[PDB]
Amino acid sequence: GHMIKYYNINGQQVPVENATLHVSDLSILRGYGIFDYFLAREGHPLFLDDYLNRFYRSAAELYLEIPFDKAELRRQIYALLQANEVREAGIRLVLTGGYSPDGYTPVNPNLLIMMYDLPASAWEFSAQGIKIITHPFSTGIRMLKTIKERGATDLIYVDQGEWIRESARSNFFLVMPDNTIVTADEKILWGITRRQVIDAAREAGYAVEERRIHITELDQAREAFFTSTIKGVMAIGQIDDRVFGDGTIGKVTQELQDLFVGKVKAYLETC
Amino acid sequence: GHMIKYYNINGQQVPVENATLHVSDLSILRGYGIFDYFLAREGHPLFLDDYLNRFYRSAAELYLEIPFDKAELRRQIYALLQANEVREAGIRLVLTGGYSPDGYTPVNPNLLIMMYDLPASAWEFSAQGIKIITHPFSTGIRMLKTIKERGATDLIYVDQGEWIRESARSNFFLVMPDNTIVTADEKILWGITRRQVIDAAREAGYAVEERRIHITELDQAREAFFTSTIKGVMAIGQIDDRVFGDGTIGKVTQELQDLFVGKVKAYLETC
Ligand SMILES: Cc1ncc(COP(=O)(O)O)c(/C=N/Nc2ccccc2)c1O
Ligand SMILES: Cc1ncc(COP(=O)(O)O)c(/C=N/Nc2ccccc2)c1O
Repeated sequence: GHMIKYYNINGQQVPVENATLHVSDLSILRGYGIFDYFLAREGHPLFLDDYLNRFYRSAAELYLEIPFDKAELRRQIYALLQANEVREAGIRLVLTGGYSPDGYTPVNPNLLIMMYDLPASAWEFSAQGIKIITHPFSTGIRMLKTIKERGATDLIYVDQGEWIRESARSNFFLVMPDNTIVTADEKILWGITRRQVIDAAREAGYAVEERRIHITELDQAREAFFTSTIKGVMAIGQIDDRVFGDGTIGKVTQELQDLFVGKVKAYLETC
Repeated sequence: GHMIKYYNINGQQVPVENATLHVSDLSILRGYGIFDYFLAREGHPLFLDDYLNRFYRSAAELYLEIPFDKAELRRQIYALLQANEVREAGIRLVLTGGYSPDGYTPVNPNLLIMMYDLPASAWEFSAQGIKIITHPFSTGIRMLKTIKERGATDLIYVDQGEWIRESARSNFFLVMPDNTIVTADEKILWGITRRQVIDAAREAGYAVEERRIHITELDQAREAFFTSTIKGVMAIGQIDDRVFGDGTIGKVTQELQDLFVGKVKAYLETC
């Protein structure tokens, strides 16, 4: 793996061993802050402008002012890849509520850029679908316990015992026997992987329905998968007691996995 | 005011100027953590055992292990009051998700004890009730904006357009014309001030109903008030367009304010 030498705090490259915040930061005291996370390959953060747009939208929703414009943040991110001498990386952006003279009032958010090594494994996909559970409904990390204990590696939620509700971590998709792709709607552009995969499905001539999913629809679907930054397209083989196909990646899920890699390749060709 | 010289990080008294966490702390990266906040007067944290019990319960709910038992944490808190040479103080306890070798897995929570000066003003109460709004339903600090903009200093929530829902920051009480005190129920002991004030009301021979409050009940109440650690008993003079009495503290709210001071005096007599 790779020694990461530097993070970035408020536009200054800081050796990892000195990368600290004073405990008056409102993320420490009150968990007030936003983040984004994205990959880089061949020295380029993937779909970067979409991630940065999401990051600036998240900040404005919390009334936190990012201390640099998008072009400047983009420069800092590329400057940090070059300083750490990595071509493949995970990049975390953090905007805290910042240092507050009174432990409550945001007065100046703190901006962190952190960097991680990816194993070659990060870019590979399993033919074996994962096993998840449904669950009525901090919440997300708390839930790791219940999850591992039940022999699942993730979950989706049911609402009023009726409606599938996505976790924070992933977008959830069904493929119906007629090859209709079904996924929850969005008010504004949140899922970056979700967007590239819906685009790839429609370009391939698949029907994509963006709508509420009823619990009964898990029993009608041929395939189930997640999208996320880290997973890309990840096949779900089992939901509670429901096996999808033989538990291995479905036909459309496999096609969308390959088309997503195509979207990442096409993105990198424009860099 | 008072120079605070020291905080406590993981059982070590640290000069405030050196009190920092490495950015791998999961409170910085993911807002994963708990806290408690309480006052001290005459060199004693108020109702300390109830606050510590709440703190240990909050931690166990997030599967975070506090590195010291209750007696040891209590010692650290008194040792910090003595090191800062303060008799009147605000004390914040923070337990973060801690430093994680992979930015996701809690591996060792970090414990912070921070200390603040109280103005003599912190112990005084206003005869003038505050002005709040109702509102359908991070959320809490985000809401300061809407609040100040509407000429309110706080809010309570309405659920399904039907039921009063308390904010995180305060417990909400009505006093009906027959002097029935009404407040939302609790599953386990959360509000410390709430508990002392309900105890004081019942000892005085008032009826206290712990139950769901319907929106229509704001129109039937003679008085409205908040309890919290910082506010003690705080009169609410106006909710949206509803003035309570002439906007000044009601009879029962004033009696409960005096009885709460009595509970604090009695507590300090046992120290
Ligand atoms: C540009 C690019 N080129 C090839 C592969 C596959 O190399 P091969 O076809 O020889 O195995 C990937 C995989 N991404 N996988 C991925 C991307 C984002 C998130 C998760 C997985 C890629 O991103
Ligand atoms: C022990 C004790 N003794 C007196 C006063 C009042 O002094 P006087 O009656 O002469 O004005 C207070 C006020 N607490 N107020 C308070 C306590 C907790 C939270 C908020 C307010 C007190 O806590």
